[PDB]
Amino acid sequence: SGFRKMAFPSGKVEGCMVQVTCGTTTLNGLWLDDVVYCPRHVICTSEDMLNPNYEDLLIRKSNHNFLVQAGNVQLRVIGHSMQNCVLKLKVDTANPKTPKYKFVRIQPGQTFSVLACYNGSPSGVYQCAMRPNFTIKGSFLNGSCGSVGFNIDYDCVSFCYMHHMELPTGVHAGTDLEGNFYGPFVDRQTAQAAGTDTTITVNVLAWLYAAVINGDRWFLNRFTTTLNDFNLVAMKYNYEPLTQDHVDILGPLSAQTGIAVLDMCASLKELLQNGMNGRTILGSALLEDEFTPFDVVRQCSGVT
Amino acid sequence: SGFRKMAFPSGKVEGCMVQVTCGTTTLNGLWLDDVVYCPRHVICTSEDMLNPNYEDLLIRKSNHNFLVQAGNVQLRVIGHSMQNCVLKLKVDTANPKTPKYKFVRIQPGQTFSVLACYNGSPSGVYQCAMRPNFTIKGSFLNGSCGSVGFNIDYDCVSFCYMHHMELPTGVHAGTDLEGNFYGPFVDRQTAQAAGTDTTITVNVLAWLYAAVINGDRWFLNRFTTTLNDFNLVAMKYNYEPLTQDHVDILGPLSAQTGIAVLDMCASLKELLQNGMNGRTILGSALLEDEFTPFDVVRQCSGVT
Ligand SMILES: O=C(c1cncc2ccccc12)N1CCN(c2cccc(Cl)c2)C(=O)C1
Ligand SMILES: O=C(c1cncc2ccccc12)N1CCN(c2cccc(Cl)c2)C(=O)C1
Repeated sequence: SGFRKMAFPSGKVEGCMVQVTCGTTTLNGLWLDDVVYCPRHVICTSEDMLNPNYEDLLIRKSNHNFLVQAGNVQLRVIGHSMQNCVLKLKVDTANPKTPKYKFVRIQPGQTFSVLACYNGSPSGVYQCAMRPNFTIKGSFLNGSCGSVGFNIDYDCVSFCYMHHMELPTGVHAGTDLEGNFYGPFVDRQTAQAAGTDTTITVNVLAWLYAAVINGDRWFLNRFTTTLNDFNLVAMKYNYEPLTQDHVDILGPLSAQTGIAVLDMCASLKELLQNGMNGRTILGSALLEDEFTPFDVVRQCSGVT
Repeated sequence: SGFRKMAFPSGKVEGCMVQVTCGTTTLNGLWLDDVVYCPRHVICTSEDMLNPNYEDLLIRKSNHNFLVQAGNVQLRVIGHSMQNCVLKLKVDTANPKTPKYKFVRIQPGQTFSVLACYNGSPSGVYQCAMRPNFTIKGSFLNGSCGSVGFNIDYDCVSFCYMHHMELPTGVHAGTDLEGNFYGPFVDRQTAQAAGTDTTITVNVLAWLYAAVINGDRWFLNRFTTTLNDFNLVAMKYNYEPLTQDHVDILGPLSAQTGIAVLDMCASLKELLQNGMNGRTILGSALLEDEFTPFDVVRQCSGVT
């Protein structure tokens, strides 16, 4: 028992982190096979970041201007290209520590682990969700650009995020490993609207099921509701509308607890309408939405 | 910016996890150099765990009865001994992945990362604190015994905890790497009182400093307090008394924010007396106490 914001073990990703320097700028790169992936803004100077013409900026750069260092050893850059907002630096050596990997674009509401890195060296690992507004509420300081988000399926690492930017609001924006930004964000030092951030309803319900499995059952009531009645309540509280696909995904959790999804919805409705009254659920005084139904089942079944 | 419950990157520890089997019991072991460390209750059967005589039980066991597997390969056991509540199984092969390490007994209120493991395979990593009542609020299922807690200082791994037991209350108890239990717990399936769990005051203050650095400043007030006046309030709310050693440790955080420790104490006093009023601090609706002053400075400075 117990419920914690658990991240995947980070070893397979630590062995991929390198430091990339271009001109005066240093950030992190991801070395997989003979390619180092990094944010393209590594080629920018502070005077360029207001409105950079990356194509023109990249033209003034040659292979030898990209310094890639893996631990203490320098990697030889034999090719460079820009794919959307990432640079791909071809090196002459395949990373011997390259795990089995995939590049995936995650859906909003899905979770992933972030290995925060500085100067190509890992500093920490934490779990987070891609928000419905395509931002992440990470923990990143200067030099963390190029740090990646990932998921692990047994031996395969699915990389889903590369850190690029911190918005003036303190939230983070970045790309998938093909360089496509999640959300409407651009790699430009300009004011950018993140958008209204709603609560991931299917995840809150999964976490309520986790609470029931863990003995926290005070919030359970004698009521039920309908998908449409529940969604009227969810709209008022900026919660994502619950669909039958969401109810289907909560099936194993509903079966394990013997609590119908709509009965749990009625408990959530009452919690939204009445608050916690100073009580806690799984050590929290607010409704947690960064655990998917898969995460709850994983943490409650022990998949390694 | 951003503040997350960050764990150390787990790679150095993942390379140390092995599976230990004895009779019908399987749990995790920690392989460092030519020694595998594991909870001694691996030698027990379910009929023995009510009141086991470990010395008598261990007598019926020989080297060949301890099955140690590192990934897919079997390790040859050439020696076995009991040190307090851990067994040390000498194997004929030094772990080639042994990092620079130390065994340390942590103080209550200190934090550490846990690499939860099953069948010698890592499943997740999370950060936690040793509670003042010497329990940990972890996330562990059947088969997680032998999973370890650690800290990383650049390249050196300081192992501080080995998981042994889940109390009937859902909290966890275990030992340091010399087999000495944290707290009064015994490795016996008997009812054991955890004791009153107080709040780590120095950690809550560190987290309030983290909040101020991150822009969350609503809780700051026009008041100050004294150590004795504050401690009267801390006693009422089951908070650890704040000492001048604690004030000294908050020095760098006080200097970075320009907020005197006693002024932050007065903010904490008002938060204890008045509650949050439905507001949040660093995305939380309760006062967080599992971040030490060192953790706050580390997460706000980027030590790799
Ligand atoms: O290194 C960071 C950085 C990253 N993450 C969190 C931080 C918190 C405090 C200070 C700096 C950071 N930068 C530089 C690049 N940079 C940027 C600016 C404009 C566009 C692009 Cl693509 C990128 C940043 O936003 C900020
Ligand atoms: O494997 C676990 C275990 C571990 N952690 C969390 C769990 C959550 C659900 C079910 C089982 C566990 N056990 C077996 C040993 N065991 C024990 C019983 C008495 C004494 C000793 Cl030292 C140990 C346990 O407490 C429980």
